[PDB]
Amino acid sequence: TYKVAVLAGDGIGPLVMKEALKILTFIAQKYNFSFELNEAKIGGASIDAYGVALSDETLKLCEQSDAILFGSVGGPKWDNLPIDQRPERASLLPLRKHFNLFANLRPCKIYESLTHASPLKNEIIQKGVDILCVRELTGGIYFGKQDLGKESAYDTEIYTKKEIERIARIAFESARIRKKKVHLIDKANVLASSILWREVVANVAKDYQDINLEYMYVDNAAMQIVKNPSIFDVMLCSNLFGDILSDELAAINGSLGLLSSASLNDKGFGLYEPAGGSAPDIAHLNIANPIAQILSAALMLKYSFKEEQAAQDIENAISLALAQGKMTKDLNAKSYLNTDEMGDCILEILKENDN
Amino acid sequence: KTYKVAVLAGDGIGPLVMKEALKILTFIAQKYNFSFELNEAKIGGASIDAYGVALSDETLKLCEQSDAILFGSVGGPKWDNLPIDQRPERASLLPLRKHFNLFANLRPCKIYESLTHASPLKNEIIQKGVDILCVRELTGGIYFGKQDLGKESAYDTEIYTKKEIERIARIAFESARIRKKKVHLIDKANVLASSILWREVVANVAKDYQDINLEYMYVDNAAMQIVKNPSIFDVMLCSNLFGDILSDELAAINGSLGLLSSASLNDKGFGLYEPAGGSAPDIAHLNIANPIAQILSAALMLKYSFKEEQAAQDIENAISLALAQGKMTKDLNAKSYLNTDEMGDCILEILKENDN
Repeated sequence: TYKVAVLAGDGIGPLVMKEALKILTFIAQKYNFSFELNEAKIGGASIDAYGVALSDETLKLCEQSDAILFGSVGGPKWDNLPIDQRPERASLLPLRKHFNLFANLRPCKIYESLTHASPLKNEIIQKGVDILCVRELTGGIYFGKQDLGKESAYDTEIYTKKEIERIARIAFESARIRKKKVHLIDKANVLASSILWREVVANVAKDYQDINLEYMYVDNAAMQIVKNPSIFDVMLCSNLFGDILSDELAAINGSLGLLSSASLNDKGFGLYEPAGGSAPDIAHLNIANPIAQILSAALMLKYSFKEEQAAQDIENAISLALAQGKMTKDLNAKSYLNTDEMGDCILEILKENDN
Repeated sequence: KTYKVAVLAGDGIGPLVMKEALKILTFIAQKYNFSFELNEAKIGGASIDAYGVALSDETLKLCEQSDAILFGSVGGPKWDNLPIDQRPERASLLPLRKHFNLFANLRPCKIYESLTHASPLKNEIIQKGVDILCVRELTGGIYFGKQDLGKESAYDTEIYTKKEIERIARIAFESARIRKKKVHLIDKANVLASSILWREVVANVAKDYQDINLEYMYVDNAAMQIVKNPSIFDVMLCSNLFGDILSDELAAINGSLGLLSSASLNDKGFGLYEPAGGSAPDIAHLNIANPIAQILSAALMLKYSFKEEQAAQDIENAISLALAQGKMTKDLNAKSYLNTDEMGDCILEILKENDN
């Protein structure tokens, strides 16, 4: 059994989660493995029931699971609580800390059928953009010693070998099952901490002689994402640099509703969620794009459960659905499918290819 | 009125494109009834060959004795093998920037309507018109703070003073005043203490510039907006690190490297003005290099060191018009192009045609 804590949350979360569960249920059937999918409240849902955004019983469920499939949290009903009790701050941050989720993986794949929605000219991306941004979450400038004075202020970009090594291993493991290339993004021509990155990564790379390792400065990487992004496979970044480039990658993608995120530790545990936010203003309708949630469930199969073919099947189903013109309102305003119709479309493609 | 300019044309294409910038400036001086004293000196590889060093004491003294430096390009294969600190670029620009306290780098990103095809952004993204000025602080922050490389740990320090922030902010607002009256301060104030200080100091500088719209934007959002919606920007005021990243992103969206210029300024009107691109050694013997970046550096020098705003504008409009007429060098149109001297002459002829 693969034990999944399903925390769908608020607003569109339960509605899009229903579609991901539909797809995973089929996948477990096809591959003859079992899911235990324990749904539990998180966020606003949990504040209503239990008075807090993350209950002890829900935390313990997560500890007993192999991964967390997370929806979205937050909405107007709870916007008036004390800041520290509000759904998002009180759910995701403590989970990341509890489970030492030090690595964020955000794919940037541009689907041939949605090339028009990228802000980049079609000729720039025509070879195919398929990138994975791997960002360290625990180290560097966001956590180093800092001081605000009246006349002077500083912050400290500090990293350890332990921090670099564990994120580097995540990146190479990804590259192994993608296109076998890692670009280490740094500023080694001036930063001592970037020099340490290169030393540690080059040493980790000895275990991964099948992977092509390249180094690129963060300023050149900001250029290349605009000028020639098809070269990238895995992009390994520090916390600060990843925070910047992951947004740039989102921007070149063009289809925000398809973007997913995995926050992983070093033991195969992850929290998998759509990149986008709540969408309270469409929560009562049946139009939200479920593809990001479904793609989060694929990432969970690939990275927490090592069910690579199952993941691939889901991804190929989405590619084919989009290639057939089957899309939600955010992707095609003139001709679209409702959330449940989109889920069913994907399911049917999975069944059509199950021979 | 005599404006004294140290002309340091350098290596490769530098001397060839400089000729065209001097041609345009000579006409501008005639039209506006002022004079230039142009003193040419060696820099970079040329200077290493003649004097053993990339910047000679007499060339340094000449600069001190001038009102601005109009710089070409330095570097080439011949000197690529020297120690890193002695190579033409490092050994010319860095000492000059230090000597003259050139703490502000100004890089315009203007996409010409006739060259929209050359931007990697879809035409629809940029169609409203992209005209941005990146203002990057050069003396502070993480590149100069305390750092240490250990075996198990390493750090660098993003440190800024109020003095550093105030001087670059003033430069940005003064630019915004004569552009579109908008500054975006690019920071990470939700997490960096140094960014909080930026916002404090900049908001205080802003009191003197009540005609300018000041907005704040996080660096990560700025990296997105340059791709998704760049026409919103006028002046983009950045720290050293953030400017280093976003200036390159802006170059990327621009698409026409041969048109890009740079000014490095202090607080007293002195500046070093150069093309953003390199010395293009492999085409140096030919007559095809794009002189427009060099000419645009000359215009920036007029605008910012000599306060000859209209003369600068006249050069910029002459370029716009030449491009709009399809008159371009090989790098911009491979099928039908003008040689370097023809391009210069074309711009000159447009300047004369509009001199009524």
